Amino acid sequence: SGFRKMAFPSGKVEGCMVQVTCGTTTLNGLWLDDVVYCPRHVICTSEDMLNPNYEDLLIRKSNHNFLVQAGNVQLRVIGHSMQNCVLKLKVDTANPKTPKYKFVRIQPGQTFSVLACYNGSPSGVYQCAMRPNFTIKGSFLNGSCGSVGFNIDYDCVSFCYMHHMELPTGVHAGTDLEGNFYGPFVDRQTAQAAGTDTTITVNVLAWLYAAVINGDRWFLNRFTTTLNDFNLVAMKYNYEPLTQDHVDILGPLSAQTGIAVLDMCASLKELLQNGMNGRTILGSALLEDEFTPFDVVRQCSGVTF
Amino acid sequence: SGFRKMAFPSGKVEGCMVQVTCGTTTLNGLWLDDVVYCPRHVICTSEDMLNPNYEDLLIRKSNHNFLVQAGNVQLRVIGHSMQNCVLKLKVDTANPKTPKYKFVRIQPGQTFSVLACYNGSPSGVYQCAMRPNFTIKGSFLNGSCGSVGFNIDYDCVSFCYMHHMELPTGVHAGTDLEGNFYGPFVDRQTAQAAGTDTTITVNVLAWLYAAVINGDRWFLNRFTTTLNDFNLVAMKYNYEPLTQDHVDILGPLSAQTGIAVLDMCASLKELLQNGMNGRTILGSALLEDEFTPFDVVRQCS
Ligand SMILES: C[C@@H](C(=O)O)N(C)C(=O)OCc1ccccc1
Ligand SMILES: [Cl-]
Repeated sequence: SGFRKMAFPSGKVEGCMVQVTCGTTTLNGLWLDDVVYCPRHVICTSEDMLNPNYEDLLIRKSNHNFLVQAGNVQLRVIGHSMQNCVLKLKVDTANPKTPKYKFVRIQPGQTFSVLACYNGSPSGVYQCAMRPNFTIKGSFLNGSCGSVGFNIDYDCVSFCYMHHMELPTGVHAGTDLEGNFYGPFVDRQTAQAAGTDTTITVNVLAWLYAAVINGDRWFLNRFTTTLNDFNLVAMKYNYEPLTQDHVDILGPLSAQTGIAVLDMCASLKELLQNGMNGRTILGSALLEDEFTPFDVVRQCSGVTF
Repeated sequence: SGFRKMAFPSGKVEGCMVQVTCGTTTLNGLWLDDVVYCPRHVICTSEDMLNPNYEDLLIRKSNHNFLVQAGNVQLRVIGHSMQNCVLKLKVDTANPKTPKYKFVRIQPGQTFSVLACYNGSPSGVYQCAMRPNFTIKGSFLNGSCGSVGFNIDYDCVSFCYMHHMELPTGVHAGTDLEGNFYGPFVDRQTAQAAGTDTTITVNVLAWLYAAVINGDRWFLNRFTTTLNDFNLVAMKYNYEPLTQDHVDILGPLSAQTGIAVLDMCASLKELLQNGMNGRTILGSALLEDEFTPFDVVRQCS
């Protein structure tokens, strides 16, 4: 037993991380097959970032304007192109450590592991959720740009996130690996703020299932409810609406604990309207919403990669 | 900016994890150079759980009673010895993925990453502290024995923990990589319980310093305290005593924020008296005690 915020093992991604330098900007690249992926803003100066013309800035650049370093080894860039807000640098060598991977775009509410890197050196790994407002509550310092987020499904790495910027609230914004931003953000130095955030309902329920599986049971009760009834309380408390898709996804945890989702919803309705009355769940005084149902099944059944 | 429970990148440890089978028992081992380290309880049977005689069970094994698998490959055991509660199997192949490593025994309050493994394959990585009562609050299922805890400071992996068992309260006990248990525990299924657990006071102060560096000031107050009056209050909340060593260690966070260690102690006394009043600090509605002064400086600008 026990229940922790748990990241995927990061080894398959550590072997893909490189340093990319253009002018005075150094940040991180993802080296897969014979291509290095990084944020297009690497090619920008300070003056550029205010109103950047990336098309124009990039055609001006040549292959030797990009220094790609994998440890103490220089990669030769033999091509450079842009896809949305990601730069692709073709190199003369395929990464012999390239894992089985694909590029995936995640939905708000889904979780992933971030490998925080500096100058192409992996530094730390943590579990994040894509917030309903398309920010992540990350931990990033200067030089963390191009750090990536991923899941693992068997032996396949699904890359879902690349770090581009910090917002003035301390939350973080970035793209999928095809360069499409998550959320209404742009890669220019301008005034941007996250739409007010909301709580990921189906994840709070998954965490209450993890608590019950670990013998934290005090919050259970004789009551049940309906989606409509619950979603009226949910709307009121800035919780996401709970769909029938969400109730199906919790099916496993519902059956494996003999608590039906709407029975557990009855427990959540009461926690929002009353509080925890001085108590904790799994050593939190908050309702935790960064564990998906899959996360809870994986951690409590001992799934391996 | 941002503040997160952050583990070390697990790749250097992943390439060292193998599966060790003895009899019908399978758990994880750690393959470094030409040695595989694992909990010695792998050599117990169902009647040996309470009072195993390890020296007696071990002398009855040959090298070929040990099945060691590194992915698809079977390794060949050419030797076996016991050091305290750790079994060491000499194998004919050095691990080509062996990183720079050392073994270090940590003190209560220290943090490390755990690579939770099953059948020699990694499931996940998370951050832990050694509790003042020499347990860890891990996430471990049956088959996770031999999973290790580690720090990575500058390309070198310091192994500090190997998982041996779960106590009845659901907390975890294990050894250093020399096989010496943390705390008053033995590798026997005789009834054992941890001492009452306390909060790691120095770690709470480090985390309050991190909150200030990230632009939180709502919990600060105009008061200071003596070290003695602080300990008299804190202990009434099951807080660890704060020592002058603990004060010294917070020096750099004190310097970087311009808040004195004993001013921050006054803040903590007040937070204990009032709670958070529905507010949060760095995302938590509890006071977090699993970040060290060293972790806070490494993660903070
Ligand atoms: C560290 C450990 C030890 O004696 O090796 N220790 C101090 C300890 O009290 O472990 C519990 C125990 C020891 C002997 C008999 C029953 C239970
Ligand atoms: Cl230590």
